[PDB]
Amino acid sequence: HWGYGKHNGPEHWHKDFPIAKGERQSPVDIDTHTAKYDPSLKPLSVSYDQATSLRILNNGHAFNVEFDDSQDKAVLKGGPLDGTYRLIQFHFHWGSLDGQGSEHTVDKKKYAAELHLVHWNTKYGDFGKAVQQPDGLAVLGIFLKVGSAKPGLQKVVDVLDSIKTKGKSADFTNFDPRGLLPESLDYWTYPGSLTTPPLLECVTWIVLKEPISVSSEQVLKFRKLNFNGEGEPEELMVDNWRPAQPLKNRQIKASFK
Ligand SMILES: [Zn+2]
Repeated sequence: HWGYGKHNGPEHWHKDFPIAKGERQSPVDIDTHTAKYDPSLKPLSVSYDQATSLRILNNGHAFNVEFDDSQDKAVLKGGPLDGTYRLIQFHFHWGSLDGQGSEHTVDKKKYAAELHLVHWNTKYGDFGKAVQQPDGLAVLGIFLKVGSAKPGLQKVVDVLDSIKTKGKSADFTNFDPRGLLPESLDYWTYPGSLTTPPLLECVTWIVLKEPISVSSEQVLKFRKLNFNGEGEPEELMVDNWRPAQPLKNRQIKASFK
């Protein structure tokens, strides 16, 4: 019964998921004064022109926008990656207040939210086999700050009322994830983990330097979602982030000077 509440939050996850105290856990703090430029990194290739979104689901921890991943339609390549990684879903983590909500931090700065675009390595055939491999997933992480509205986010905002409670889903076709990207694709990269149970150490993280801006009204609608199911006492879906974990024997590399 893991979650983000008073008695089941991140500090308790290790009792059911001992890898929570592992060597390659995520998120981490990104220290911009020790991350080193790596000239061997190749430019990032984000290929989302043929993406096919299907559905949006409130899973009781966040909401997922799900894609058709049965063909190479929306893929991530280049950067630190070898091979081709297929987009399966995106989701967000956010706060109760604008000064918290991100999972990664930058020189200890917390952003209001963080977007995760989750991709799996096609050499492993399916997502469930990929998560068992150290190079199975690639997650593109994008910070959100509160300021101007993000036009490309509004179709997500407007469907949230239909998926207020745990277990609800809605059709969500023809959504273009390119409208969630910042101008620059400059990034930091390091090896890590899923940030929710089962916390598997299968992810190459690619965290963009440039945040996107969303409006106060857009974030306020995120904060009206519920962790609970229909007909249960209301528990607002806020503060669904894991804090920074020890870097241990890892280096964060920068794509940019
Ligand atoms: Zn996430």
